[PDB]
Amino acid sequence: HHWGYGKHNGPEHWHKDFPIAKGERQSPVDIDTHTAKYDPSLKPLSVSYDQATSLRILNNGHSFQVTFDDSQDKAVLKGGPLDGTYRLLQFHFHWGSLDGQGSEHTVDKKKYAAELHLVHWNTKYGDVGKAVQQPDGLAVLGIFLKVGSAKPGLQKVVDVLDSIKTEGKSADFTNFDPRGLLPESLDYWTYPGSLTTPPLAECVTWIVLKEPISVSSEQVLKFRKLNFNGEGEPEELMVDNWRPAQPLKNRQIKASFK
Ligand SMILES: [Zn+2]
Repeated sequence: HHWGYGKHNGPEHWHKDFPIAKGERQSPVDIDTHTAKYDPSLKPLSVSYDQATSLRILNNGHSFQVTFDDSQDKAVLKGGPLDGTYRLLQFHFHWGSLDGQGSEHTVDKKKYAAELHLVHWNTKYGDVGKAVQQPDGLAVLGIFLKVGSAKPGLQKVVDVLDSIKTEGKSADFTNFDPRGLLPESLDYWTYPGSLTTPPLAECVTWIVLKEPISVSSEQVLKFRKLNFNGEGEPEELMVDNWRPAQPLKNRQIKASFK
């Protein structure tokens, strides 16, 4: 039926409705750290999030997402491997049922407990709908989560999750500052890829940060209490909403760091 992460509608099925699932530049991938190429022509990332305006938090039945006002250049990503200015639209997470799985990207086959995606779109295309049709339309910042110490800047998000437990619930979520989710270092790997959910469009420049952030077990536990289902349907916990690594095919992963 409609796609998801279950036995009968999960990632191994998606190609029937979205044939680009078997394409040449699909995501995520395993990052082989010994095969990644240091590229000294890569610039530092510029993350300018001081003027970010968050709007809403929403359970969309496959993750939860925080949406931002992208009507002007408030929260932007520039530099790195990018040409031009990319506006922050939303962030969302992927996570597991257990601490040893949950990330989409892996590093030398290592899985992390979760993965944070900050999705940005190239302002030269005027709106995000147009941007997803272009090979350089989106830039997604990927950040790994490991279980350890708590991340204080994540707590405002975990404390509102009980109010968006089921599919289609949303809530006002203003004045959230996404800088509190970033690691110390902005060293990164980058490669051309795709959205990791349908429609799996091959429009993404991936920027995956080397340094994970730490979250506590109590914080990740709250993610795992969300539901895939709508209110009044049989309860199905929202866990393991990650798509496995795809073949690299004819691509090179570049590193910003030696
Ligand atoms: Zn994602």
